[PDB]
Amino acid sequence: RQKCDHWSPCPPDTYAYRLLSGGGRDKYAKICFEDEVLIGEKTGNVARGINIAVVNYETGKVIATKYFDMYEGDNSGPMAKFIQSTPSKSLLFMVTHDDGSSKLKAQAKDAIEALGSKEIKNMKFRSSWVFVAAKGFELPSEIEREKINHSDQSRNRYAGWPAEIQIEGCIPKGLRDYKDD
Repeated sequence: RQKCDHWSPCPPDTYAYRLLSGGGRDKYAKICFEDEVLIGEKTGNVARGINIAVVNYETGKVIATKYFDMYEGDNSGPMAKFIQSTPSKSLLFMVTHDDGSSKLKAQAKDAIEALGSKEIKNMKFRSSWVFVAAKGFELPSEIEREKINHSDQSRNRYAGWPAEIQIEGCIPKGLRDYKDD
């Protein structure tokens, strides 16, 4: 058994992550980091909307976990502010549960796209979405960092919702190390 129940073991000096979007209304989104559930049913901190876990890249410390309902309220503005306020050398993990698109506004999409999102622009009602971002450094090109799955009547795993999606990988811890010569 590997950290985050990974298919294969992570190489040494790497962070293990596993992101899971919600699957309809009964299967909840989950964010696993280094074998610890940051957001999920288990920690009682997952809800409808975009669920964000923020980790200090330098220390591996969880700095913030917060969800933003995109179906009720006006949480697009607060979400954009929350993202922009994250410190440099941070990892951001974003997963949808149920819906993350209904009231998703341009300012929030611009904040997520500025982090490297190629799919937030394509968000539609009830689309499942998972995303890994680095603030103040570049993630290695080979890790799976993003996935989207749109609601489609002919493919929907649940009556009214698309299938849940997952991403997993290993992030090297030494991308910003102060090296010798």
